[PDB]
Amino acid sequence: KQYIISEELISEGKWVKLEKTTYMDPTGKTRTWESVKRTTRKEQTADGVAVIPVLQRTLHYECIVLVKQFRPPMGGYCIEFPAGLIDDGETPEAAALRELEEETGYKGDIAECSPAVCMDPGLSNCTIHIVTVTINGDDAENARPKPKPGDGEFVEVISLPKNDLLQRLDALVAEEHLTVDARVYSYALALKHA
Amino acid sequence: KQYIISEELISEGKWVKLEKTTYMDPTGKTRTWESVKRTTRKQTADGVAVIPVLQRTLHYECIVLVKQFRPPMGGYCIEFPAGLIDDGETPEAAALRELEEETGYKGDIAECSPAVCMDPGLSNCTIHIVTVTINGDDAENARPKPKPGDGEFVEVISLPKNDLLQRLDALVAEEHLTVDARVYSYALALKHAN
Ligand SMILES: COC(=O)CNC(=O)c1cc(C)on1
Ligand SMILES: [Cl-]
Ligand SMILES: [Mg+2]
Ligand SMILES: [Mg+2]
Ligand SMILES: [Mg+2]
Ligand SMILES: [Mg+2]
Repeated sequence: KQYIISEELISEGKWVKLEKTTYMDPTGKTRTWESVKRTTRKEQTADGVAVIPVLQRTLHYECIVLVKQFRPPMGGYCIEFPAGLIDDGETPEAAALRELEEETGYKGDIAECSPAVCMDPGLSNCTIHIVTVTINGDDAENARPKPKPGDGEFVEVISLPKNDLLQRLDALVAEEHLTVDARVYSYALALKHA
Repeated sequence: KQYIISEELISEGKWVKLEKTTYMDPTGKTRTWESVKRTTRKQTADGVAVIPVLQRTLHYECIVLVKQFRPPMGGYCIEFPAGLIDDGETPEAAALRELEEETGYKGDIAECSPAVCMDPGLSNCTIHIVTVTINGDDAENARPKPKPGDGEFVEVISLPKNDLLQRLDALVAEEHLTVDARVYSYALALKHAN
């Protein structure tokens, strides 16, 4: 039934743009929408990756590695899966492992890689692959792991037990002013619901 | 350490604006960020997303999802029922309202998240994730009556909670839909809890 008729640019920045989107609704009537898109997407299967990093060590409970950063759009600190945009020509797996190492210092091993999934499809066209990665915390490579943040990147690492993730998140939100990411919360919820 | 210095409007639509955010990086250097906000927020958050757990005796527990044409995505997406919280509406009540409009189901609140961010590197958009149980054996949920508001066109897809990630992958493989990130994160955690 439904499909895009036209996409009129409204305002283009260096990083983001706003479009008036015109589409066919499923009655046969023309309608419009305001859409956001990034300016950076090239041939990549998605804008970005987020990494679900399962830190595994012998005689430790598995931990989920998370990162805390200032997020200008939010006016505040956010707790999120390690994540970044996919470079031109880069595979999602490579981007995941690169971003993981840059933001946390850990070197991971790929476990699985999602199809491109939508970040906020009522608002934007942005997509990521969600890449599950196991981190062998017994390997010396991951012993005293040093984040190699990029220019103007400043990230703290927070590793939380998978078996208590949601309470550990609720506890952190109760103790400082910060926002947990919706994907992080959803994953912690399902850990509880299973 | 980091904080917002100022916000310059770049472009304001009916529904969404684009701002240039000037912020202080932790080294003492001033830096800029392109940020998207909705124009609709008062509110604890912009919206709600409902995790609807359909419980029928002698049946697998299902998670109820909606498929909708998403203009920014230029395609159909599979998502948790969701909408914006009406000014003067609680997140809980928004959840039940939305769940009923989108799916026809009448649920009960199990729990409700703090405001969580949707894509904090791009937008300030936030939601409450609201876990609802649906008594599928109740007479009110026998033939669930979905109420599409103006310009909403919503298919309901219920999937077994214990195979959710495999079932979502099937739909993407077979049907060229995009799965929402929050839905995929929850589906992953269901598999990862084992
Ligand atoms: C040299 O300038 C920068 O790298 C600042 N980055 C952004 O403004 C930005 C906005 C969005 C979306 O993603 N990155
Ligand atoms: Cl439940
Ligand atoms: Mg990042
Ligand atoms: Mg990075
Ligand atoms: Mg909706
Ligand atoms: Mg609705």
